[PDB]
Amino acid sequence: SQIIRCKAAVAWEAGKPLVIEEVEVAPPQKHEVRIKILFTSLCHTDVYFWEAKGQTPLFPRIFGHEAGGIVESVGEGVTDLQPGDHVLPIFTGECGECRHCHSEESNMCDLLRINTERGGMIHDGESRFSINGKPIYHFLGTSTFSEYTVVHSGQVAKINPDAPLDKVCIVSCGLSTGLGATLNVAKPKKGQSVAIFGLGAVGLGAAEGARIAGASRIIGVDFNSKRFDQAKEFGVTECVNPKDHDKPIQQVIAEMTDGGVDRSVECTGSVQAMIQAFECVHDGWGVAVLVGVPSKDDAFKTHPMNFLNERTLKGTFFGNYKPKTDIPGVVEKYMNKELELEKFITHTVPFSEINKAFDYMLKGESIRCIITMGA
Amino acid sequence: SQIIRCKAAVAWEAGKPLVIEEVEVAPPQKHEVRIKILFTSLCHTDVYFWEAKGQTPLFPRIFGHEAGGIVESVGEGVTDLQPGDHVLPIFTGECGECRHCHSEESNMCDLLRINTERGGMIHDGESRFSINGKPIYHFLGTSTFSEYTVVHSGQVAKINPDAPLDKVCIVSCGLSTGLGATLNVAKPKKGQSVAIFGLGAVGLGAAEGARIAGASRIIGVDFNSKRFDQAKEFGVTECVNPKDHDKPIQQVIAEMTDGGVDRSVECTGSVQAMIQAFECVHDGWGVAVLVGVPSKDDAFKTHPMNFLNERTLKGTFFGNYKPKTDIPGVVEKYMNKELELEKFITHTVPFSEINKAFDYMLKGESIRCIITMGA
Ligand SMILES: [Zn+2]
Ligand SMILES: [Zn+2]
Ligand SMILES: [Zn+2]
Ligand SMILES: [Zn+2]
Repeated sequence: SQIIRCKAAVAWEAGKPLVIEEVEVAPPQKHEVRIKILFTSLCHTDVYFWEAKGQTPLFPRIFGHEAGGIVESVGEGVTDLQPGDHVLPIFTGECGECRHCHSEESNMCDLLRINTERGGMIHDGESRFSINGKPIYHFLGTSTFSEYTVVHSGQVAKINPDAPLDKVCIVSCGLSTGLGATLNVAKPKKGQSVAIFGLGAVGLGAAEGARIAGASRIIGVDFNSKRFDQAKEFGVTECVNPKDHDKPIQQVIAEMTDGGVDRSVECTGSVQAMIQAFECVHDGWGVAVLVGVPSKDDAFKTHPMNFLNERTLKGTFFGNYKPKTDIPGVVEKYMNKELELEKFITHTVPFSEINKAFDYMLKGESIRCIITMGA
Repeated sequence: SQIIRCKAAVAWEAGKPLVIEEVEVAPPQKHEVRIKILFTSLCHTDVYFWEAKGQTPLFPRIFGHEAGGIVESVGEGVTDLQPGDHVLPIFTGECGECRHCHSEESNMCDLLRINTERGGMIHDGESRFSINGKPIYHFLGTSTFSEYTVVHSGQVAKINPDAPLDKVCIVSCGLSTGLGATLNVAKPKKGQSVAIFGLGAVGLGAAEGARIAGASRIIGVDFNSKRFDQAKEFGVTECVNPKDHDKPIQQVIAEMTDGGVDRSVECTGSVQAMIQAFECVHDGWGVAVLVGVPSKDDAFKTHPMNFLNERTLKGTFFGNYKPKTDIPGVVEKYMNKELELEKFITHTVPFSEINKAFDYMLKGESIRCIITMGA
């Protein structure tokens, strides 16, 4: 295996438009695979680090972690993947042999769990991307905004080769995070009520999960009212904008539902929203689930009696899905027509116009925009 | 049915010794039962309201809610109890026909749930106790520090008539609160580790529950080191006094257990302890359970990532036991030799020396002191 010269969308500077560059992609080392990306999409997380909003900024960098592609080659020690396999790169991995992977409960692999600071590969700490002999840094070990990328095999989910990669690429992050938050963690029973804070891809995945679970009432909470109408296609039965009410939103929800919803799922990462999501569930049997990741360090706060009145608060990561074990199953759920993905896709652009996907997201116009390589 | 003249231990004034008085006990009204108390014990909750520490103080008052006795008569509409039945009064009830009672998850009856302010009966708002025509107020609808008391039937658990009332009287509050907090809510699997904050009756019930569940490691946390040795009889494998460590106790526990315990149970009601109990459980699969009731209004606070790292926080009330449905079953657990109650009993006094039970508790010398009527 040798070096590949291809196109990648490089971020040279925070908040500036990506530039299509010719980059060089080194061959995969031990336990790595090199993937030809066919379709990729944009997630709020790409945007957050591209703006360098909070974290330690790292540039130049190739973003992107939602994608579908085909294995071009594998490094030594790789046995579960071969050239030609259809795959989804995942931003967090499953080594399959650590304490967390062995557990039935957790998907937080000690080897391969999400790391937003890391710009190089595990094996040697180096980037496989370069331009004129200078490193272009990785993002989440996936960097899918490139015609070719290199990814640790534990972060590569082999899927059904008949599944259309331009649809199921969105399964690798946002949608599955919400879907699993509901189906694996909240676990609403048939007939129950659910409140969902946030109506982006995670929230709409959570709603979709509640619909699949047979929830009879699904209340969407978002500050942008223009997200409301489309939300009904995902099973949301009514939407509430906290701005239209003087009362705290948890009180509004509790009055709507004679004491509160049976389940809630907080998908925005706002701490105030976490607090509201917890307090809006019913006493006795209410269960709140946090999945949105916060940008601030503000503490979760609440009066202890809210708990002693028999509420439960659960946090989850990536919907408690195991990347390699479970995600292929999620693709099947779509193949077998339980899961409806098409409605998540509101836009499509060629790789050459990738910056448009940023525009659509920053304007709140899109759910997911599919970016198509080779055009 | 007519009026009974008997002895009761009356509190006339906050923090002052109880006085044995001759009181009059009116006959039971609709859905009420009148009980001859044979054995009763003291709980920290009696003491807290007797000192009038926080709540709205109400005097004169007859305290006591842990007891075993025999039904003397029943009011109209009572069908599940008859004179001669062996019973345990419970501080919180089960009407059996409200939304909370119908639920599989909750024991927070809409009709009969704990009320610490109420000095009279539900039916008419009046007390059945009097001295010289003046009311002596009820406590938790049980008031068991009297040779005879009147209690709503929903708060009266008929139990096995062969069970010794001078042992199983402690089953009606503290012990069962802890036992159930562990067995019904924490639900530790065989081999797991458990941290228990507080080594009073609730904590020792929680420990006993963890032992019964087959926990391999049970770590007791209490500020009073003299509670440690006796705790081993309850299954505690080691004890830790936060005062002997510079590090925060949740860090100490996490270092003892390679990341934290599998389960924790907070039994003191200290808010700081609730925070520590939550943070000391392991990421991925850790579950913390709050059951101790706070005396202050301080908020529970913690960094949200502690949740998103896949921790779970559960609050419970009375160990999630249904008073009438489950508590008789707990007595059987003792009859069938699964549950060991004798070790909870460290003292015994006659009703005439009831104030001694207060002394033993205030000196931290006792777990439970049995008070015996008729002497
Ligand atoms: Zn692993
Ligand atoms: Zn994402
Ligand atoms: Zn009820
Ligand atoms: Zn008590």
